[PDB]
Amino acid sequence: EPRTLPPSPNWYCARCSDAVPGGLFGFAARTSVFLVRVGPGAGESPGTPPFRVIGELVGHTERVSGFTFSHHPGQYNLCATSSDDGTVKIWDVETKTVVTEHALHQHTISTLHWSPRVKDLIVSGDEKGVVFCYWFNRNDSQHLFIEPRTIFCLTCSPHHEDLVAIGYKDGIVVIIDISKKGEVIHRLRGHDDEIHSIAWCPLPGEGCYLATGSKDQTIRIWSCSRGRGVMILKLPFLKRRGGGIDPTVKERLWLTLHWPSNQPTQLVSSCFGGELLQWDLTQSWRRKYTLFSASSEGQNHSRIVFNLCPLQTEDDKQLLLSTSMDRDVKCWDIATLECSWTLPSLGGFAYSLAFSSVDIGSLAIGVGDGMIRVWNTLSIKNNYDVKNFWQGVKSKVTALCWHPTKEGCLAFGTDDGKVGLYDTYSNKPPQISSTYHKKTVYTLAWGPPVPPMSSLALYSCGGEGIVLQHNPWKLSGEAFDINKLIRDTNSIKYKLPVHTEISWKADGKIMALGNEDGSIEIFQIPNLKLICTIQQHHKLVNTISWHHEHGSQPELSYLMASGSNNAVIYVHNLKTVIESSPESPVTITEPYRTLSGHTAKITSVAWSPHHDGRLVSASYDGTAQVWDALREEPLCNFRGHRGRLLCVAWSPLDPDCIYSGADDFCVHKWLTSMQDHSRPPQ
RNA sequence: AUUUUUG
Repeated sequence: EPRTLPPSPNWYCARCSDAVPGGLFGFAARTSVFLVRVGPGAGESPGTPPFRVIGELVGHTERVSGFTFSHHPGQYNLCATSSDDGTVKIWDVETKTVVTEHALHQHTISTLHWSPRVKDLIVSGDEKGVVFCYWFNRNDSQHLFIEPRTIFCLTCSPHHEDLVAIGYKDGIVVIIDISKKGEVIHRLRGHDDEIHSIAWCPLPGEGCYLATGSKDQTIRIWSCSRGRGVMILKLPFLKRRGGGIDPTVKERLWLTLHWPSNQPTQLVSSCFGGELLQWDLTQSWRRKYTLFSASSEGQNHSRIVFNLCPLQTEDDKQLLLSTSMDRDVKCWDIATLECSWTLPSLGGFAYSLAFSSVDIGSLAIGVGDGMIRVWNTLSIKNNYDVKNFWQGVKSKVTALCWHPTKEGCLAFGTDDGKVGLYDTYSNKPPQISSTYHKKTVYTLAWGPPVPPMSSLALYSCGGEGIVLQHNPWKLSGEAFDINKLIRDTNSIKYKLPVHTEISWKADGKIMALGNEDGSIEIFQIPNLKLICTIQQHHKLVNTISWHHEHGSQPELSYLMASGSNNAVIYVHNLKTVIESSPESPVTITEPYRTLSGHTAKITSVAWSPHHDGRLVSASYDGTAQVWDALREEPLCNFRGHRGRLLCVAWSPLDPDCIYSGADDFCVHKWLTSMQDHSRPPQ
């Protein structure tokens, strides 16, 4: 079964996620909405949690700011989105297609809401105060304008088809009648800062009640009759739990609300640092609340929570899903207030994937949001067991490499040229090399030390073209540019080539360097004596990989796959040149194998540890291709990404499973057997 | 208030 590590739920949106009974959850993320099946219908083992990422609403060209399902029986498949691209779209989630849309707003849309009473009414609000009422299924629209203020949220009454509550940036809360040109029926005064959330009481009559949540740290309950406040709940200041959190990153309160139709005398809200509270409205003056996951530790959110969406499953479980700045989507069991499960998300390109050969299945992911992920992919009760590492990172993690033998030892490299060393078994900050790369760290590799270094050294390749040799025990010490050793050993006069890739042979006897001009150079230990130059690519080399040493034939370990900014992949066999061990280098100009098919640059190639000469490649053409390299046969093509692939890694235990990562902020785990397409698009 | 003209 495939898996998806999706883009992070968007931040600072009053309503950018929702859920329908059954059930289905949708959350805005970047330019799309992701769909997640929850409950019995997810078809999961009694061990693992019952959810699956099943869909994507694709079409917006800019940030999705709002999302809302229809909650009319028989039309749960319909939903609406707003976007910074200026449009409001109506979607059918069954087909994942646009039913109809409008571009009536001329200013940045703030939010929108599907009317609970009128089947085809979608009400949206923008930054200038303009409200549009949209009856999509009769082609109708009405503009309303109340106050010249920035709308933060709005919520149609669940009881009265004409009444809509609007909350503004300055704290104004109004209840308007859209049949009366938007006339203000109630002007609710009391809040001193942004309204983040408006929830109507699910029960009519006291009239009706409604609750507003504000950045001013108050939740206010109002009487819809007497147009005045009848209850003020102030958030409790609580001791920070769980997350050892980066203090510097700025973050103020987001106070969102959930008023359960299940239990009208309870009210759920967010709190400082992403805690969730269940308020007891009967004990108003005592300000009684119960903390979510107050018993368990490390289960609560670590940063502010933006959206809360109730979901009753068909086996009558009362769930509540929470989105958060901490990039976890959490599912809460209302009956127990415990976190049933957590779905991690990515806030940047997935630049890098590396499987530990020490802890099988431990998959490190280098992400553009400055956090290293470690996914225990073989966790039994959890398909998304992921730990985050943020200390000493900050920038985009563009390169990763596990140590060959030492548990928890993970090298990483960043977009600002930094090279660091993590002990993921600890929570101590990483050691950072004192020597920086001028540009992005594109590759990291462990290998035998070479002079003047004084059992394995760390090699790093940066975008400026230098390969550094670091002493993992002396990271604060100096790192050596191996170009000096190359130069001396090979007596070179002219300027050395710009190195763009480094890859050590599995035995650690041979080092291959890819260069910017397309050439690949083959050096042998201990002095990096050049024994061979390969001239095949004529653009920058992005990736090089040596076949493993446990195939049916030992000779296979001399197979070397390579990808560059051209779409064609080559395989070279260095048995002859390496065994002959020449005193002057050989120039190779003919490929041992030639793999054609992709239509864009190659970012990563990897050999299956389960087969002989089986290669997977990742390309900017948006696909990962699995080849029988020996036969030059294109076996299967994965097209699940919507962006350009940046990395790929074979599962260590499952010959059918591969992981890939792209600039769509997604990591996919997919099955070669579920892939019917044989080759890239042509 | 993160969401990359960027291997």
